[PDB]
Amino acid sequence: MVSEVRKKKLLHVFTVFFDSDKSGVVEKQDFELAAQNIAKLRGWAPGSPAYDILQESMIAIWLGLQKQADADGDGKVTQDEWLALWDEYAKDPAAAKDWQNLLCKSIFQIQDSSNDGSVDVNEYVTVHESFGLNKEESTEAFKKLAKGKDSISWADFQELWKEYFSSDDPDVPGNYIFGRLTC
Ligand SMILES: [Ca+2]
Ligand SMILES: [Ca+2]
Ligand SMILES: [Ca+2]
Repeated sequence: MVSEVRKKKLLHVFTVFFDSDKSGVVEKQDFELAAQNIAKLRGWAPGSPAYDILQESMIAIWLGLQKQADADGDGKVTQDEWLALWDEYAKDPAAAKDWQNLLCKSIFQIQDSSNDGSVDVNEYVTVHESFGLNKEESTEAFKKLAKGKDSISWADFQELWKEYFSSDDPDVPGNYIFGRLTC
């Protein structure tokens, strides 16, 4: 129902971008930590105005994730619960659209700290470094996304997002939106 190419991409997002604390299970505290880690690299003090926008944005991703995938209502999203959602969307892709669109927008919002509506290499790399990825490797992943440009527009980002979550092609540029892939 889900190709190994897409499984690899789904579990990379789960293990790197959702499970910040590496417990193996996704919980609200992972997204509080994610906001803390990004704010620390940006030099945004906790309780600062900029910090609370970032934390709110991160809590909004968590609640959308919890509503979609926490099937047993324990307040946690297992790796099996994440893959189980995507088996559901494989039968009814049309139902994925509202949530995917909100998640796409949230992820772009967290990266675009200048609010100019494009993601530059320092915006992209800084967020990747906060999630524990290699700087040089994220710099290379950015170069594969930006097609020669200094910035990724919102419009380019929505296309790259669709490829990352939908394409069974192991080598489309959208496969780089969450940096160099983990196996
Ligand atoms: Ca966790
Ligand atoms: Ca659960
Ligand atoms: Ca920007």
